[PDB]
Parts: sequence; C-alpha cells; structure tokens
Amino acid sequence: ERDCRVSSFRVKENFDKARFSGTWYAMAKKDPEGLFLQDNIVAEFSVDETGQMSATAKGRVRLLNNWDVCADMVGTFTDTEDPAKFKMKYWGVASFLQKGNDDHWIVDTDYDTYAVQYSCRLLNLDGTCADSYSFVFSRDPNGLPPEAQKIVRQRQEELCLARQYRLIVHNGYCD
Ligand SMILES: O=C(c1cn(Cc2ccccc2)cn1)N1CCN(c2ccccc2Cl)CC1
Repeated sequence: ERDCRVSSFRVKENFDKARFSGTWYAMAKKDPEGLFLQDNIVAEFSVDETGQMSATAKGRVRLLNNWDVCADMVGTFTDTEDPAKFKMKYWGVASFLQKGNDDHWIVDTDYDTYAVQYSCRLLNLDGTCADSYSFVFSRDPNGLPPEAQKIVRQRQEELCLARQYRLIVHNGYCD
C-alpha cells in the first residue's frame, strides 16, 4: 500500500541553510550497514560567506567492548536542483586523505526544535532503499515539543522506517 520508493520521498520545501546552522543533538537513529557512530552524537552545521553548507559530527564509536574512541568527523555539502537534497563528502579528521560520499536529505525541520535527516546508500531494483540511515535531531537534548513529536513520528513512518529507530544517549562522553 505505502509507496516506499526513494524517488517518491518528499523533503524540506525551500530548505534554508542559514536557519539550519548551529548545534543539533541526535536523539534517535536508524543504522545503515557497517561501522557507524553509536551515541553522544552532536552535529554542528555552518554556512560560510559564499553560501556553502558544511558540518562537523562528534560521537562515540565502538572498536571493541573494551575500547571506544570519540570520532571527530567533518562534512562538506554540495547543492543540487532540490534545495533540501545535498551530496555530503565526509571524513574523519585523522583520515582526511580517505573520504566517503553520501546523499544527505533534510526530510523535514522547523529549524528551532527538531529535524529529520535521511540517506540512501543503495537502491533495490524496485526503487526502495536497500541500505539507509536516518537521524532525528533536536536543538534541546532534553527532548522534543508535542508538535515536533507528532511530525517526527509521521515522517519516520513515511520513510518506511517505522519502529526501526533506536534512541541515543548523551553523557558528555566526548567533551
Ligand atoms: O557514522 C557515520 C559513518 C561512518 N562511516 C565510515 C566511513 C566511511 C568512509 C569515510 C569515513 C568513514 C560510514 N558512516 N556517519 C554518520 C555521520 N555522518 C556525518 C558526518 C559529518 C557530518 C554530518 C554527518 Cl550526518 C557521516 C556518516
């Protein structure tokens, strides 16, 4: 019944880079395959004079049960036809020689309480996503207001990721 094709997904109409800048706290996430930030995930977006968006993400990464590292990462975004859909060239500060490259879609946001982000790394033949990740961001790490809660839940379901998100802890672990 539900249309889960990635090309059918709506994103933030008239997305505004300047308003989106500043600190964002990831409170929930749906994982992709492979190694990935685990928790204490804080993103700091910013827009330079020329108007190109970039961001830094810090977070705990599990190497062993015995060993974690606070991985500082950096991202730089490239605009497309759609102002909510970017191409994020990203990397760890140590491994800056080595870089990854993802879709980065701002699915929805109100700029001052919540944001829903999404990325498809691989399509199935039917157009649905085979490997996706999604962050639920918040300006306040104590939670989202009632209207944000309703919207996030609605968007999570429309991305066909209902009940696939997991809550993320914030402990000042990477301060
Ligand atoms: O946890 C990961 C991650 C790490 N990897 C491994 C990796 C592959 C290729 C290069 C560096 C690291 C894959 N996904 N991500 C979550 C954070 N994301 C990111 C990075 C910088 C700014 C903003 C974001 Cl959302 C990058 C993707």
